[PDB]
Amino acid sequence: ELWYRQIQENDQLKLENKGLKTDLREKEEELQGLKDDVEKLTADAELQRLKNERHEEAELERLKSERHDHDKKEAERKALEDKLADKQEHLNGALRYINEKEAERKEKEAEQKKLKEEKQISDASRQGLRRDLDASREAKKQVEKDLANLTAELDKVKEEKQISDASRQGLRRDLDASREAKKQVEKGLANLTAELDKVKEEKQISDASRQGLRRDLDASREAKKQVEKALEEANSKLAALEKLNKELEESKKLTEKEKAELQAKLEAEAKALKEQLAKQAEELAKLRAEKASDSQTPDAKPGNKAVPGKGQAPQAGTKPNQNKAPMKETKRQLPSTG
Repeated sequence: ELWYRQIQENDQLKLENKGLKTDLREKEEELQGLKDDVEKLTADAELQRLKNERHEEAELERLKSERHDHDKKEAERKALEDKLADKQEHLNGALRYINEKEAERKEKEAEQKKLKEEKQISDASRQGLRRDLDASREAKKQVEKDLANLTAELDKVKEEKQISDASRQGLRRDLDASREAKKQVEKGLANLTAELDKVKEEKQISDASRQGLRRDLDASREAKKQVEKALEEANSKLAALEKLNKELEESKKLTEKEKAELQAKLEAEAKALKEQLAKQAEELAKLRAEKASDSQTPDAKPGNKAVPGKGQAPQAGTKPNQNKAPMKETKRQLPSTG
């Protein structure tokens, strides 16, 4: 924890760093205000690993400290991915975009280099940025928890893009019909924005406003959840079949027990509901989001037979069958109870 060449160099004034450009970055290199994985230099790949993640520690400071921090030349360590990862002969992706995110502000020309008077046509724009827009993207943001279950076991009948959709159109209906809550939160302010006639386009100061807080600010009520199906620990087990327990719950309320052939399901399927259970008490993998089974028997012995069942099974199990691998000496040899 030394410090040699001890001239008083530490904090200083006015800041704009540079590259030390051993490029593995494309652009926005090691500059730690716009940091080493804050965008698309070495090891901040798109598809959600920018400063969006819960750190900048994939903030790959190796771009300048390429051989001075960890000589992997950059990533595959502190930033758990490969560089920008961008450029090689697959020119087919990522759709760089521009959009009509236009809050229907005034229609303008440039015979003065366009210095028009946007006054409440622009107060409407800035109120749209509040109502037209806020609560319109959390209605769009079905992207980091619900992204798993927009379509559940259905034969990939695309619906994930049709319920969050009503919010990605929520900057058009918002921008012109919650821009009711602007084109009238903006003239109900004053008649300088042409407000329609009669004595009841005057309640609309707040009613076209409520159209906003019903179309844009409740866009967070309509769309976001409207595609909801569950990929929790994907087993409630005995409870989805609790109709077995009809013939065993009928044996305690009142006296019964006619033919006993039908009691070969109550405590018979429950027999397979310790392998099924010990799968439940373990994990998911019923619903899509990539699924099927690695644990419904390839690892169901734990609890069932009580031994690991992969990679040269240990000597436990009540029927062990191998003694060839690295391990912890297990049964004839002994750790604590086997």
